[PDB]
Amino acid sequence: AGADEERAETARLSSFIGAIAIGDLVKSTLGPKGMDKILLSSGRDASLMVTNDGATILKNIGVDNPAAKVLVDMSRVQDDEVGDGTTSVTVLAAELLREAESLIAKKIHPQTIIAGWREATKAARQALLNSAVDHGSDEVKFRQDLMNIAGTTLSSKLLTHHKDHFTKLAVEAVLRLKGSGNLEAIHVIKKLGGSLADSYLDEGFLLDKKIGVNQPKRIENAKILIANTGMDTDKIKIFGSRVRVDSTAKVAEIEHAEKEKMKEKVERILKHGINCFINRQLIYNYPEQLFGAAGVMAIEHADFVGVERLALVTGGEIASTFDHPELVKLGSCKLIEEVMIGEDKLIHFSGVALGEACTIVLRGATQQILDEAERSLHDALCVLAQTVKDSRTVYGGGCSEMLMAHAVTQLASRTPGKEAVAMESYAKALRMLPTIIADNAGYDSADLVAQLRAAHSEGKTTAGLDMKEGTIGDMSVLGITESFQVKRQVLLSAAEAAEVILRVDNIIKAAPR
Amino acid sequence: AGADEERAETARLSSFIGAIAIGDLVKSTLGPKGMDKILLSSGRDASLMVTNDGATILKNIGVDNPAAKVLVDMSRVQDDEVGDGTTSVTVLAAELLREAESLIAKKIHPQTIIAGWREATKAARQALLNSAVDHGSDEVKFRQDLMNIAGTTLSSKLLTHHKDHFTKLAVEAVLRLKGSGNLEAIHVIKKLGGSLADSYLDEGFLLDKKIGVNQPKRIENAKILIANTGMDTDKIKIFGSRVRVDSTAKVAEIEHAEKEKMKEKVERILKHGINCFINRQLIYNYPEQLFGAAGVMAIEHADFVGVERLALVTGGEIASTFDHPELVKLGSCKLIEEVMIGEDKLIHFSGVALGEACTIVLRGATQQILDEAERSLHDALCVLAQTVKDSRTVYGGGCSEMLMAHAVTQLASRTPGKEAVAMESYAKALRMLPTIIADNAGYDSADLVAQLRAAHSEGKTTAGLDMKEGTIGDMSVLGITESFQVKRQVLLSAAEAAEVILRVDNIIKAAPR
Amino acid sequence: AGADEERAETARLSSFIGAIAIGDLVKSTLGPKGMDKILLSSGRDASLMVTNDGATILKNIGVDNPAAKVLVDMSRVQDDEVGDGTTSVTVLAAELLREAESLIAKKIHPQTIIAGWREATKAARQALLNSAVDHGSDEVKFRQDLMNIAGTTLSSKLLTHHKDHFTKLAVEAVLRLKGSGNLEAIHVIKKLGGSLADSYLDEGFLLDKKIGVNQPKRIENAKILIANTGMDTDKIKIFGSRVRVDSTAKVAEIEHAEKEKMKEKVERILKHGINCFINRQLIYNYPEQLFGAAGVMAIEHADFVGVERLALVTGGEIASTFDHPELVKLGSCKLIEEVMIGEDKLIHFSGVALGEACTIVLRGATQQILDEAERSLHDALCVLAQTVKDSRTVYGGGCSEMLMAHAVTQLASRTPGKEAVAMESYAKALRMLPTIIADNAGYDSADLVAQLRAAHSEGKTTAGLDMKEGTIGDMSVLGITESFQVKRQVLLSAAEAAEVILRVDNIIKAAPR
Repeated sequence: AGADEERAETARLSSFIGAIAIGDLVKSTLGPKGMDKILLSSGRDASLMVTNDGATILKNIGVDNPAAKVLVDMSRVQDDEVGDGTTSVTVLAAELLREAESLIAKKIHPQTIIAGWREATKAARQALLNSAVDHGSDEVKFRQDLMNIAGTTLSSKLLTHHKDHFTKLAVEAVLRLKGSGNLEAIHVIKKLGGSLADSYLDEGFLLDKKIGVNQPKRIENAKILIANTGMDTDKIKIFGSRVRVDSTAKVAEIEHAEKEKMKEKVERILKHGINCFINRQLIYNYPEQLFGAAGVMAIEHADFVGVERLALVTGGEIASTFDHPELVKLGSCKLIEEVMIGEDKLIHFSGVALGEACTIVLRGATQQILDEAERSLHDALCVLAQTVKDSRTVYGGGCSEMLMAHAVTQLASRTPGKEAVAMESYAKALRMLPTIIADNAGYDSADLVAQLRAAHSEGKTTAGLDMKEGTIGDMSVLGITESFQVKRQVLLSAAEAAEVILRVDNIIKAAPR
Repeated sequence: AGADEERAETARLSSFIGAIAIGDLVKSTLGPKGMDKILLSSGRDASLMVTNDGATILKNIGVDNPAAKVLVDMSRVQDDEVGDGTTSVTVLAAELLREAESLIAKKIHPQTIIAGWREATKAARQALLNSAVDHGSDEVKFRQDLMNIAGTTLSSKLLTHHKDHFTKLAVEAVLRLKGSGNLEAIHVIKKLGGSLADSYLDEGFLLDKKIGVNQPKRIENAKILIANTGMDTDKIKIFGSRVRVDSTAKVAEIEHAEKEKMKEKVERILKHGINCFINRQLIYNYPEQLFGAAGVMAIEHADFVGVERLALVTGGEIASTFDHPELVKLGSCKLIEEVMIGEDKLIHFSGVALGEACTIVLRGATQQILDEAERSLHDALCVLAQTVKDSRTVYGGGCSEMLMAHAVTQLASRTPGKEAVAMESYAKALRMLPTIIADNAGYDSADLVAQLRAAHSEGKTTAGLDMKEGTIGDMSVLGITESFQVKRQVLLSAAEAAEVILRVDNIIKAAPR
Repeated sequence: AGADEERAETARLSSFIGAIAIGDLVKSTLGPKGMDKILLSSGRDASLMVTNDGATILKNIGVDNPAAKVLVDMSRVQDDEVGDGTTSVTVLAAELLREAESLIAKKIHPQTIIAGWREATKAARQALLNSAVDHGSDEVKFRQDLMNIAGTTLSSKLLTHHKDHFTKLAVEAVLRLKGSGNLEAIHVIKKLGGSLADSYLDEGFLLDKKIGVNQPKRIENAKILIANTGMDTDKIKIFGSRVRVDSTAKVAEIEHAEKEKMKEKVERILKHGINCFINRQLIYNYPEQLFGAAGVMAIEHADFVGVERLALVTGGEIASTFDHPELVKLGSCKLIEEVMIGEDKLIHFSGVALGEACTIVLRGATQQILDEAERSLHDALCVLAQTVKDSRTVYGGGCSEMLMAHAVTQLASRTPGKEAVAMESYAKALRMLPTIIADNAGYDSADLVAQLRAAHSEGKTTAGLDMKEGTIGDMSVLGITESFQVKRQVLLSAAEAAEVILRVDNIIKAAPR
C-alpha cells in the first residue's frame, strides 16, 4: 500500500526516476513552439505561479523525498556564468542515465565507466574549437546592437511577435549599463495597458505605492527621503515594562510623547521642502495626517530592492534616525508623480543626475502571461552583458550539438577496453538535444534525427534544426546564436551534477504498516 | 478468432517476459564452456533428465500460459535442415525485445522503428558481404576437417570428456557425401558395449530386423529387392475372413492360386541370385519357407526412411509388382550380413558403390548418459552437411561478430531517415556477443571486450576470442570455422521472429491435431 | 508468543551477521579507488549527509536491532590517538567471525582458542619491523614530503580527482607546524569561488570582514589591537537604575556621556599609530566614524577562535578594558590589506615575526559537496604531524599486509601442538585484505591474490597492490605509505574486539517492533 523498499540496483533507479520526471516538463519549453505550465501551492505560497524558465521554478521548490534538488541548484551557477537562452542543460544530464540500463548488461565495474565523464572533458574541448563563425560585437553597435541572440532566447517563448521589439529595447539598456559598473541597478516592470509599442523607457525609477487616499496628487522640485527605521515608536529593546503609575494625569503624558515624534517630522520636513518620503517597512498612522496638510507625499512599505537602486541614482543618503533629513540626504529633483500610463496607477522618479542607472517599463495584454514579459526580460538583460564581454558565439538551433556528436562516435572506438563503452554513452547524449528541440515543435522526432545527422556530417556548420521548416535549414539567416560561454560551461557542468547521481543510489527507509 | 485479447502495452509485455525466461537457461549452454541442465517434473516424468541441447528440452515441456511455445517449435525446423551447434538463434531474437522499454521513451510509432528490419535484412547481407568469413576448407581437407565447429558444439555437451573424439568422426561422413545437391541418408544408432574409441564406422547402412530363426546367416554378392507392395496375397483391402467355400469347385480357384504367388516369386528369384529382400510393410508366411531353402534373406516391415536412404546407396529401383526383379531392380552387390556388434543383434549393409552416404553406427560405456551422445550427434550431422553444400564458412570464436560490429557502427552514421536509428541499435547489439563468449570462458568480461575490439580494427580477421587462452588469439590457428548457412539463417530468423510478436495480431491457442 | 530469544550457537550468529553487513559498506572505502556514500534519514535529520569517513557515520546512528553499535563506539578513541589513515580495523575484526564456523568443528572449548590471540601478538611483533619500515622522513625533506600517505588517506575519498592535489599541499603545512607544540595554531576556511587548483597557501592568518564603506583600504607599518570586550555601551546588566525621561531632552545628558567613550578611544589610538583594530563581538557606531578620519581599519564581530591563533602569531596581547592599547598590546609590523578573493571580500594578515603558524585557504566550485573539502583537511592535519615525529612508516596499498601473512603461515606448521591450530587461523585472515583492496578496484580478486604473493615472497618491500595498474607494481614510485602508529595499534586493538564475542554465551534482550 506504500511499501517502497529499494536495494542496490533498484536503488539506482531512484536516481533514474528523478531525471525522467524533470525532462518531460522541460522538453516542451525548449524552442519557438514552447509551452507554459502553471504551478499552485499553499502555505507560504499565494497561488498560480507559472514559470517558463526552467531554472527559476526548480530552484524555488523542493517538492519531494527523491534526490534532485542539488542538481537543480548547480544550474544557477551556470546562469551566473552565462546561463540562459533556452533551458537545455538539465535535459542533457537526464538522458545520460538511460545508458546505465546498458551498464547492468555490461556487468563489470560501473565506476570504470565513470572515466567517460573525464573522457567528456576533451569532448567539450573538441566543440570549443570547431563549431561556428560570428565573433566580437565591437561597441555600442548600430545594427548589431540586437536582432540577434536576445531574439533567439525569445524565439522559444510564444510572445515573439510584439516581443521581438521588446528584446531590441533591452540592448539599449545594456549600452548605458556598459562601463566599470559591471551589472547593477536595472529594474523593469510590466503594465496592464495596451499599446503597439508595448514598452517604454524611463530615465529614472518606477514604483507602485500610495500614501493614502488624501495627500497632494503631484510634487515638483521634489526632495526624496529614505528611512531604514520605521515611523512606528513604543517598544525599543527593553520595554520599561508595563506599569501602573498613580495619577489622573500620567497616562496622558505617554500620549503627549507621541506628539513629540509628530512635531519633529513636520517642522524639519518643511525646511527641506520635502516632496516625497520612501520607507522600507510599516509606517505609523500619526505622521500620515500631517503629510496631507503639509503637501508631502510618502510611501508605505516601499520595497528595499527598489530603494537601493534609487539611492545610487539620486546620489544617495545616510539612512539613520530622524536626524536623516537635510545635508545627509541627497535629493535629486526633476519630476516625481503618479502618471496615467494608461490603465493603472504608478509613481515615476525621473531626471536622475547620475545617468548610470536607468529603468524600462513594459506594457502588455494582462493576466500572469504578461509576467511572461518579466520571464523573457530577465533573460534579455543578462545575455547581452556577456555577449559583448565574451567576444564570440556559436550557431544555435542545435547546430553545434550535432557536429560534436558526429565527432564523438569516432572517439569511442579509438579508446581501448573499458573506456570505449563509457565514451560512446556520452556521445549519444548529444543526440537527444536535436530530439528535444524537434519534439516541442510537434514534428516527428525520429525522422528529424536522421535527416539532421547527414547535413552536419557533410560539413556545413550553418545548417541545423529548423522547427518552423519541419526539417533542416540555415541557422545564420534566422539570427539564432548561442554564447560561446554557455557551451564551455555546460559541458563541464553536466558531468559534475550527473556524476553525483551515480554515486548516490542508496536511500534508506525502515518498515511496513 | 479464438480469444486472448491484448493491444499496446500489457500486450507487448507478455512477449517481453517470455524472452527473458528463456535467455538465462540457454546462456550457460553456448560454446567450449557450456553446462548440462537438469529439470524436476511430475507426470510422464518421475525423474530428472539432463538435456544439454536447448531445443530437445523445450519441445518436451509446455509449463505455462504465456506464449513462447510456438517460437520454440520453429527452432526444430531449423534443427532438421541446419539448426544446432550452439544455441544462439533463440537468444538473438530475445535480446532485441529489451530495446522496447527504451522505445516507450522514444514514444511515437513502434512500426516506424520496424522499418529498421527491412534495412536490417539489407544491412545484414551488406554485413555478410562485409566480413572475412575465413579462407580455407579447400575440400576434403586433411586436418581442418574438424577439431573446429563440431568440437565447439560438443563443448557445451557433457560427453565432451571422451566424445570430442566422436565429433572428429562425423566430418569424414560429410566429405564423402559432398557432391551436386542433397543431404540424405545419414542415420546413426548407438550400441550398448563400451570401448575407449566409442565408435565403429560402417561403410553401408545399419538396420535391426531378421527374417526368422532359419535362413543363411551371411550373404555374399547380394542383390537387394525393395517392394512397395507386401507379400500378403488374398485380401484386396477387404478381409472377407479366412472363410468356408460355397462349393467343392471354388476352393480350388483360390488356394491353388496361392501356390502361384509362391511360384512366381521363386522363378524370378533364382536367376537374379537375390541374396536379400527388403519390403516396406507386412510379409506373407508362404515365401518365408522358400527364402530359407533358396538362400535369400528377407526383412519384415522394414522402415521406409531406411529404405529411401538405402536407395541412393544401392542405386535404387522402381518398386512395382512382382514383375519388379532383374533390370527394373538395381541392387548393389558388395556385402550384406547380420553381425553381433556386442548386444542387441544388428544387420549390416556394406559396400556402397555410389559413396554418397554412410550410417556412422555409435556405441559406448552403456549409460543413459551414453544416449546423451545420441542427442549431441544430431548437432554434428546438420552443421557439417551445410558446409559441403555452401562452399562457404566464417571465422569462429566471435571473430566474425566483432569485425562486423566495428564495421556496422560507421554504417549508421552514413544513412538518413528510417535508416538512422534502427541501424545504430542493430550495430550496438553485436557488441554483447563477444562478451558472452568471453564470459563463459570464466575470464573477466571488461578486459576482454575492447582488447578484442582493437585487434579486429587493425584488420586481422583471423584474430578472435580464444576461450582456452582466456584472452584473444588467432582463430585460424585454432581452425574453428562456422558454416555460411548457420550465419545467414540465424540473422534473418532473429529479426522476423522478433518482429511478429510486436506487430502481433492474435497467436491464440495451444491446440494441434 | 513468537519472539526472538537466542542462546549459545544461535546467539553467536546474530553477532556474526552484524560484522558481515558492516564490512561490505566499508570495504569500498579502502585505498586509491574508494567510493563515497550518502545517507538520508528522517525524524531528527536535516538534509542528506555524505560521509566518506567510516567512523563519522557509524557513530551518529544506531539503525537496527542487531548488536554492533558498541563495537563502533571504540574506533573514535583511536581517532584521537592517530585515527583515520584509511578505515580497515572494522574490516579485520569482522572477518575473524568467519572462522567461528570452523570453531564449532573444532568442538572443544571456544575460549581455549583465545590463546591464538597471544600468538597473534608474537606474530604481529615478528612483522612490526622484520621486513624493515620505510626510510628517511628526515624532517622538512624534498620529494618524500607527499604524494604518499595523505594521498592514501584521501584515496578512499571520491573528492580525490582535484583533491589529491589538495592533499599534497597539506605536508607543506605540517613542516612549519613541526616543533614545540602539537595541534591548535592552524586555521582553515573554504571559499565560494571555483578554480582548478582549488587552494592557496597564505603566509599569515585569513579573515573575512570589513569595517564598512569608508576608512582607508590599505595600512602600512601596521599595528594590531584585539579586544575581549565590545565597543557597545549603555545598559550593563543593572541599568544604573530605572529612569524615565519627561521628553527626549534630559536623556541628552546621557548622550554627552557617550562622547567620553568616543574620546578615550581616539586619544590612546592616535599615539600608537593604530593601523587596524579587531574586536571579537558587537561594535558601537560612534567609534566607527572616528576610525575613518584617523585612517584606521577596524573589524566587527571577528571570531574568537581566529583571534587566539592570531595572538600566538603576533606576540599576543592582554585583552581587557580600554587600557588595552600601548604596552599590554603587541602588534606585528609587516602588512595588513584587504584583497579581493574570487567572489568574496577577504582580509590578509601577513609578515608574522613568529613564523610558527600559517593559514591555508581553499576555494572550490560552490556546493555543499565542496564543504567536503573541510571534512578532509581536518583528517589531513594530525596524520602528517604524526608521520614526521614517529619517524617510522610502512608501505601502503596492502604491501605490508601480504608480507606479514607469508611469515605467519610457516609459524603455525613449525609448532608441534595445540598452539599451532589457533595460530594458523590468524595467518589465514590476512589473505582477505589483498582481496578486499582489489575487489573495490573492479578487478578479479582471485587473480590478484597469487600474483601479489609472488612479489612479496621475493623480498621487495617496495612492491604492492596497484589498483590503477590492475596487477602488482612498485609502491614507492607511487609514493603511497602508511604511518607506523596505525599498524602497531591495529594489531593489539583488533584482538580485544574478537575475544569478547567468542566468550559470550548469553545476552538476553528483545525489542523488535
